[PDB]
Amino acid sequence: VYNDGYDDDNYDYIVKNGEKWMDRYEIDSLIGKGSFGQVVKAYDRVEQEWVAIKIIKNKKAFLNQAQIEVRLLELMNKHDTEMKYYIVHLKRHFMFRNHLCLVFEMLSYNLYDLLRNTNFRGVSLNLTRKFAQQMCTALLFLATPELSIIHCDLKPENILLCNPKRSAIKIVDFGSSCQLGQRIYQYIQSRFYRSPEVLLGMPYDLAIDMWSLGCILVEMHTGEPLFSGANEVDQMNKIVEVLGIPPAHILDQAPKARKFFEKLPDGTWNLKKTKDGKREYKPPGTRKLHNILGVETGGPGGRRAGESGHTVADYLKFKDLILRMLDYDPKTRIQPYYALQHSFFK
Ligand SMILES: O=c1oc2cc(O)ccc2c2oc3cc(O)ccc3c12
Repeated sequence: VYNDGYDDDNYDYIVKNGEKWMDRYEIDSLIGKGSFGQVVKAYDRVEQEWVAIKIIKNKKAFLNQAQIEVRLLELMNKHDTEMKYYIVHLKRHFMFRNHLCLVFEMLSYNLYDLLRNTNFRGVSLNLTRKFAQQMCTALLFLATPELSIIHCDLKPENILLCNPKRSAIKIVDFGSSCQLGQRIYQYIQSRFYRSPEVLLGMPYDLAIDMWSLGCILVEMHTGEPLFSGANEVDQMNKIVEVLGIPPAHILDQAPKARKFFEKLPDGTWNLKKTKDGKREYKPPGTRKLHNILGVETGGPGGRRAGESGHTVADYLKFKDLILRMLDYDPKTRIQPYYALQHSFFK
């Protein structure tokens, strides 16, 4: 017996379809489970609409992190009001039977489900452009000085379609987010979307979300993760395959530089060599983004020959924006305001 019979043995509320809360919410179904707790679909009888309710684990560490999430969401909707910056809206939060509950607007499926529905052929570059433009606008809103919110977990699963037919999207799940002045975790971002500065144990800021976005946008058009590392060493090596060795002025400040790279006696950094006799990674910078996108060969799978918005010129603009987003240097990596001025969006 936990929490008078309402919790399982892992601090999760035992969800029962049809249960009514506070004469208002009718719990309909489980829609997701995570380390923070659970997310259920529920009908809000008072407002006559569906909602998604995040039920935080009945346990202090998860309660405290979600209390930060609530504060960040409340800060955001104090600066948004009209919900025009593609951020999920917190409708309400409350305690119910020793669980912090976060009520969000109901949304459609996430960008990974969309990819799986294309059987990982990817979506068109035109739809990728629309998603990119809305995400850069969302990041510009996060970069508002009073906010300065780092999401820290941008990935296709955390971007939801508003309606299954429309192209409008929203960023969800600020459960790991922090303001720039209040960073507290070091092992952050899901691995495929993790920035070099996080991999390198360096201090991080809002530029790490732009790195995730660049990775996300390529995957949305190709159907496959750009950097699908199985662990931290593999992830950096897949990054290096495409982008080359990071600038020396970065690695010379990098607490974990020697987890991946070696300094040669003459100051120039190289990769740590793979173990005798196993196939090497492709040499640094030789897995060209140019060929991943299929810039000159009809895009991914050669499927886009003659398609509008997929000319070589369009692919070259997209490639350029991606490389600006995948800059190793978080000071020079393109910023939301300037990504919005990029010719990819013209
Ligand atoms: O915040 C979230 O975190 C999650 C974490 C998971 O592991 C799975 C699903 C969710 C999830 O689905 C939603 C649907 C909405 O309409 C709004 C918010 C969310 C939301």
